[PDB]
Amino acid sequence: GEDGIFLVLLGLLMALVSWSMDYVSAKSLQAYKWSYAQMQPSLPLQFLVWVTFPLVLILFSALFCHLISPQAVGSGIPEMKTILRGVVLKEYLTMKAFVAKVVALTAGLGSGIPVGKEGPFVHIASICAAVLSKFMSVFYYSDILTVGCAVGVGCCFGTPLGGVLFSIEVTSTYFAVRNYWRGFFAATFSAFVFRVLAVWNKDAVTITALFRTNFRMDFPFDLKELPAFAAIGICCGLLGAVFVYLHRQVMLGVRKHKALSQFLAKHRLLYPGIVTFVIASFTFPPGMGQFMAGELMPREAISTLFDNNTWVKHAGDPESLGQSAVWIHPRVNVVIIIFLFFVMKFWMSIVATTMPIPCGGFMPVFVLGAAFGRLVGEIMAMLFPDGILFDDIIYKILPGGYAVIGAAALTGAVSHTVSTAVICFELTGQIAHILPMMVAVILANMVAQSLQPSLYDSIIQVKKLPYLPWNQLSKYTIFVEDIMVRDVKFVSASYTYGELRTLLQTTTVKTLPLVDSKDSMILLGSVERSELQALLQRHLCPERSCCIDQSPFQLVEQTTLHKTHTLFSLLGLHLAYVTSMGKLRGVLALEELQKAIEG
Amino acid sequence: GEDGIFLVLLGLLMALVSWSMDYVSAKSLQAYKWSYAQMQPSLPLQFLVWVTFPLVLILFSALFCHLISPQAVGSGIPEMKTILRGVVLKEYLTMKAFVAKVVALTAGLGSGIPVGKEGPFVHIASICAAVLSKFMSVFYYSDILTVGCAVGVGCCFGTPLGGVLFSIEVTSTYFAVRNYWRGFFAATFSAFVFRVLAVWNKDAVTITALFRTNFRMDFPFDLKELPAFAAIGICCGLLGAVFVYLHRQVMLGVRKHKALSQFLAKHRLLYPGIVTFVIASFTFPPGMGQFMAGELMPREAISTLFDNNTWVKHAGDPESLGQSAVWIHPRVNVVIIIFLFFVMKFWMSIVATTMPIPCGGFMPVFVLGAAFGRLVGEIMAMLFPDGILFDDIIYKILPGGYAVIGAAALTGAVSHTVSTAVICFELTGQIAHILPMMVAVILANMVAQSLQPSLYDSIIQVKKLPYLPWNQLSKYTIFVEDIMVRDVKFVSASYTYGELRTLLQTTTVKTLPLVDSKDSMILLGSVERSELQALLQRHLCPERSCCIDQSPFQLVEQTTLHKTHTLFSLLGLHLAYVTSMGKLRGVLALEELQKAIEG
Repeated sequence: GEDGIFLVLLGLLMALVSWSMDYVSAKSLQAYKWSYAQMQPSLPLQFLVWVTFPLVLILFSALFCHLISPQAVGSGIPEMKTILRGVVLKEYLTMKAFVAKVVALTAGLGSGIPVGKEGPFVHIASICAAVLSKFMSVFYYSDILTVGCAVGVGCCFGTPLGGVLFSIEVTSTYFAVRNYWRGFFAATFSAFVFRVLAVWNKDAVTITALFRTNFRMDFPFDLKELPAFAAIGICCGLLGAVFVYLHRQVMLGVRKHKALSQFLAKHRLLYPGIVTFVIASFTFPPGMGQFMAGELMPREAISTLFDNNTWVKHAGDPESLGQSAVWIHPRVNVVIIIFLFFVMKFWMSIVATTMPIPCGGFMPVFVLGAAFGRLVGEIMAMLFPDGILFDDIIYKILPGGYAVIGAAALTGAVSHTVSTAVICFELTGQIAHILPMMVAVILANMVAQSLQPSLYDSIIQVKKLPYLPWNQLSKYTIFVEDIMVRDVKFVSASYTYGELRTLLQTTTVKTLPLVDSKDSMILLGSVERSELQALLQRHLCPERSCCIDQSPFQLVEQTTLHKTHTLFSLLGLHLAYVTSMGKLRGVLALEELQKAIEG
Repeated sequence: GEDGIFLVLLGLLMALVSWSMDYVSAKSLQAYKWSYAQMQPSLPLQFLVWVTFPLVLILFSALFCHLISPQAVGSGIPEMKTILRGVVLKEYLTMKAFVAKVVALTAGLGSGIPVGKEGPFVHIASICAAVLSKFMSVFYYSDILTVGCAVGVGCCFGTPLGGVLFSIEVTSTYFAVRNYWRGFFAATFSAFVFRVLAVWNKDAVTITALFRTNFRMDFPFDLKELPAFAAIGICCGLLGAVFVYLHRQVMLGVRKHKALSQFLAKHRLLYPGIVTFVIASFTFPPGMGQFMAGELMPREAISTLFDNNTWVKHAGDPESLGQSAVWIHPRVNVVIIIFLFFVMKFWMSIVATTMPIPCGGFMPVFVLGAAFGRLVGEIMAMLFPDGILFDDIIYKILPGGYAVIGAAALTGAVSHTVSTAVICFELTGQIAHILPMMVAVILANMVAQSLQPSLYDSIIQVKKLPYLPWNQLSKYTIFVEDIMVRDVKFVSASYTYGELRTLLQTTTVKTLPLVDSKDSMILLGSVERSELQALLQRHLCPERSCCIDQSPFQLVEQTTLHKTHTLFSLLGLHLAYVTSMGKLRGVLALEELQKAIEG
């Protein structure tokens, strides 16, 4: 209702910020290609501009990473999915980092270097959620986190129900359907504003999603190449697994040597730009885009992969097609150039997300999946040139559907979900290939689940962040006896005047255990300290409402750590007062469960 | 994995049963229309066959409702959403009722009377889930219920992600994402088999969903009729609310009078068939389908409503169109016939779901929504005959999109969800109108949420079933003091030989509280009775492993009933041992919370 009105201002602001950032990104990008073309074709000088614009934007982005942001480097979803699991970092929710991130992420987005988008966008979306929650409802924690995640991804791509599925499907154990309704209304209004604002200020005609991919939708697949879809499940998951593995292969290489550690403490600025430099050394179009089509910034690149005609048959013609004219070298077969494009983007993207940058883990993987898909689609077009017959209509296959289903499959495989297929068909604009892409997505997901861990789980493992995982293993003897803390603070109601002044002057924490007597030791309830301070001081001044809430839990003192973890998971709660016979004996905290489950 | 293999046999069987039932339904239906046409046009005799086939099939269905099924009359989802909230009815999960229902539901489906499909299909899906869970994993309760719900609706309509959203979005408070993954894999394989089996035995070409609705997808909406979409939100929700209200207006009329109660105990068979009779009295095409198009069985009827051309402009021509030729009376404007169709199906469908029949609450409502949508689409086509201009292309509007978005909207409004829009676009086959249908669905949902209760909540209210609801009301003084049961059974470990033989001969229940001493009164844990029986008897025979699990909960004796309800909700648990100082004092059961929250 009126919390819906809170949500509708949230989505309005979030869509204004997203349109702003990709608008300025696209304008900087067209200015880049524009001046690059229009100065002169000078093979020293076009090389000079091809180097000197992307490295200076990435240096600018990394400067904003360094100076203003003390902790927001490498931002994304896994730290906040650890936050909603409990490990709170309020200083990491600073508004000041917010503006410090986003424009650098615009510099990240405006670069021709492959970056993701969604991750730090989800982070700033949860930032705006928390700040507006501070600003409204004065004029529930993981609820605002969850809704911020939903609004962030649905405001990236205009994909509401993919937004809410990408919000639920990993970042929880249980989930309240209230927040489902909240985030679904939020995500649909954020998606709605993002597209109509386009048709307002700029040209957009009507409301296409982003990428109208005009397929024939008349005898689409058929069911003869369908086991080929089986291959594009399993193989993608295979290679996708390797991707995550190789990311660990460089993150350990990030922090294995004292030599580069010493030189990075010596000079932090040196590391990103230079390898940006060297991948630009393989990107320059009359250098290597003769074999790479290096004049493909990724958005229009993947729009060119969704071309609804066979490029091998159009390798037979010299026709000026659309942007797919970049996909012709006049001597080299185009399967080779697609293969080289795929493998070279593949090893560049891990290096791209390696550097100390706010990096989303979705977009270049999505590009790689589209690459592999149109690869196998074009070779199946070469494999069956004949097509089939139908009533006065010869129907040959077309590789655009293969491209979009593989671009679902492989990033779903890396990301360990199925909600990626949802935003995949929602950005493709037609839902012909819906059940085969769901099949292939789940095939790749179970292969990936079998082989290698998640992307973000490997990220928090390597970054060594406090987080409770589990792998369904309850062995013989795990008991909470080396763990509980026997330091107990205590308040009684039958404590009088001097004792209560002493409690003011000796204690500091936010809420306090109330018992009957310290000799009885039995925990009874809990009272906020500051309300007691209020009652004492605002009775002291006029000189010259006591409600008792109950402790919802109690820990039987031989509980196995799996079941203890399960208890805090299903309660969604932090701490444990460990008693026998009510008499308080120990205290178990969250970080000690992590230190326990180290083994 | 191999529980996935459990799931894949489940979905294979479920899709075989669904294809079987609608195959036989369609064959009986085409035989009905076939013999009806081909005997002769005799206005007494065609009236005779028009009566005598539907009432005899409905009598047959009601006979199967009566004799074999003792409790499965009026089956659907709200009893099982009460079961997964706790109120178990194992006798209502009888396999014998299963075959006793489905063929009568086939008789329900094969009738020309408007029935739903999904509800009892969900019920038999959860039946097959439970039975296969008994059969596999010898060769977790609400998990199998939830997955059965998902498989049931996704096996109805071939709509997997709509299946899992319709499984979650009402039938829970919290939800495990494990079951999300389970049911998503299950739902996609059930949807997958349903369509490929079509292309195997019968003709199907390739894999369309059901209803390819060929729209132009080129300048689709535009954003000038978009506030008209606002109307088709709110108005539908308005009228949809009235629908649920009028259902109560007849269900009380079901059980208000002792006269019809006496005559129904006198003769139960009389009630359904005769009103079937009288709505057939308004269905006969040269009687009233001259103004109704009564020769429209509902599936091809709604396919005819998704006609991508303006029937008012084709009221200008005498052209033999497709089945839409039934939409012409040569003297009466077709807006009038659509209006009369809508209002007459509207008051017939509540009477149709009234009778003691397994009735789904989705399909005729979906028909009514499509009716209202094409109504307003045709009058907007009459309102703007000109259309707009674009580059050498004059584009006029078309009412098929209005029909499909209203057919989302109104049944989403009745059903109190948003997942209905998902299965709506997934059966339409194109996703042009995706964000406006989401907007209109949520508009109608908040109007319906504002005005009138849910369909199924009104159903369980009137049928007076034990179920804990809540309406966010925690007043001044609600306390658990008139409620707890002070009858306590007790077991000690230091009880010896004669006492343990006495415990065998005096007690009966499945698991038992273990304490230290009955004088101490403190609850310590719980042990299964039958394992103790096993240890005693299978030690007694060789004459001539004692594990202690802990009680996870304890009730502070002044807990408010809202927070008690909240405790059992978030635990998902049944009972409460109510102690002070560990010493057991009372027992609180589930039905007493319902008897409490009566006020």
